[PDB]
Amino acid sequence: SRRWFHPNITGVEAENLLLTRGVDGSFLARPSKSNPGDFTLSVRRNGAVTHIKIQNTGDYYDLYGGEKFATLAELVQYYMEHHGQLKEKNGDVIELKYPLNCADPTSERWFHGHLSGKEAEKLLTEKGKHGSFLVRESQSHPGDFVLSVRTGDDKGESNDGKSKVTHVMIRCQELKYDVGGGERFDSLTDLVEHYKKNPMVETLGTVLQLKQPLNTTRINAAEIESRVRELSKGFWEEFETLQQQECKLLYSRKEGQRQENKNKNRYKNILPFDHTRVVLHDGDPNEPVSDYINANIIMPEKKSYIATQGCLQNTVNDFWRMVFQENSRVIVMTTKEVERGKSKCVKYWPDEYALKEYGVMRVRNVKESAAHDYTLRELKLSKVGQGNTERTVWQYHFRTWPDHGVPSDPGGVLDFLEEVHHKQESIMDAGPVVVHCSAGIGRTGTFIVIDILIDIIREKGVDCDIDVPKTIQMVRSQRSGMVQTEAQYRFIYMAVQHYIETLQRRLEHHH
Ligand SMILES: Clc1ccc(-c2cc[nH]n2)cc1
Repeated sequence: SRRWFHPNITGVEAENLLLTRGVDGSFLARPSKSNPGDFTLSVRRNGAVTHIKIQNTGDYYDLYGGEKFATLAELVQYYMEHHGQLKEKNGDVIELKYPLNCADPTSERWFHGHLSGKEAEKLLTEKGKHGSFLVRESQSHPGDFVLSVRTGDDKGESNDGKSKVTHVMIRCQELKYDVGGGERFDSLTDLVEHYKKNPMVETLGTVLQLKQPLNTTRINAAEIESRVRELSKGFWEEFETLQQQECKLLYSRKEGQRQENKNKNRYKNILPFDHTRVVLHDGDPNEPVSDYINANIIMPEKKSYIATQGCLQNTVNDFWRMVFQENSRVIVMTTKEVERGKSKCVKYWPDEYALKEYGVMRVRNVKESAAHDYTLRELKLSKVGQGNTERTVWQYHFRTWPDHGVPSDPGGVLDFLEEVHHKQESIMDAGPVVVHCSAGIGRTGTFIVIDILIDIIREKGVDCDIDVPKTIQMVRSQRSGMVQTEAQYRFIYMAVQHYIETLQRRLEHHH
């Protein structure tokens, strides 16, 4: 689980907790109160506490005096299975041995805090199904909580009486929680987990199975403006609830962790999941391992994507092997080659009108066209020795994304993605759209999620269901950490709103 993240704790509270309820090797992580994208790892050692800063401006989590990570949970797993790996400024070793668990329930999907019983019934009546549940505050008994559960036959329709809502009072007595007998638990989370595993039964047989929380994030796309107004007064709480679910996604990354593959990775701990990695065939027999690239297939769940990193000097040939094998006809690039004086994506294309060989692959730059926010390069890709393999690959290079943060208006991103979409759709049997640069998780995830959400509205028009955090979770299950920050999360909502709003202007302008 992810109980070592404390969403609402001050530095002084962090110290107190470690000193009175922890030991040497106890740790926790907390967000900074004022400056978002800043986090702190607090750790006890030698009877004192040290605080280690973690920064995220949109590309990765950067731990001072340590490494860069795709998620906070991947960071914690790495140092809990690797001792003496984290070092102080002095040079000494910092051990993360014992998570210090949080009781606060405000980031759990099942917690509704403020709710009443009839409101909860109508919610579960309308949006909920067999085994749907929530926890809420009591109105008769101050300090207590209530667990509310729908059960019965989902097959049924109409108001037949084949389903019901059951309410179970939860008492809180000196910092512990219980359902009126048996075991006393240290947090609501512990209590919910236990009765999720060991469901309560009623005197007459009904089993109160806790199968899934109630969904409160799905909206009709035409109501986007109302949700955004409401989240603006919010976006942080919804984001951090989504982040709590990242512990479910620690899938294996063994092929990336192999010796033979180590210097094919921009950052050594940001790696592709095994189950979705792009596998390269037809390699050099002599090369020991010719089948690896730091890239994943992203399938929405008819257009698919490949999310990948900026090339290294020694992976440019592999990048073109991938584009050729997968039959990709469109590449999206989300960084300048250089930002803040550091290399972000190596130049892997020829100058305009020039021609270059990259291993067995040949590329001609036919023509570049400059737009306000991007440059388009018309490339032709073929295998050396075989003329009939030539196909056009169109490269869309987004150039105006800010060095830190996100753009303050989404129009340029949306016009860009609309043009990428029409090109892709013009080409019979095109393979997946390649999206990259930097570590290939932050901007890359943001552009893919926006594209997925807009495509639904392109198909089904302005009245249809969208669910931003649920989409991000499904994409995060196919590459680590897709969408990095609160500001990117907000930006996604704003882009959908802008899209909906222009689409309604067609109808206004018509009448
Ligand atoms: Cl799959 C999923 C993950 C997270 C949420 C959520 C609900 C409130 N915030 N985030 C909803 C669905």
